[PDB]
Amino acid sequence: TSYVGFHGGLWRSVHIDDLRRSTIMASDVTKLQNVTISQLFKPE
Repeated sequence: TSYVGFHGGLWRSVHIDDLRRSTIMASDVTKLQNVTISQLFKPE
């Protein structure tokens, strides 16, 4: 909160929460919002 933000001019403000890609969690949080924890383990 103590960081000044949306500088204009020749700058664009985008927010990347983690720089490194994770091969563990899927990168779409809504798919995780559909299912519950028991439904993560459903086999083929």
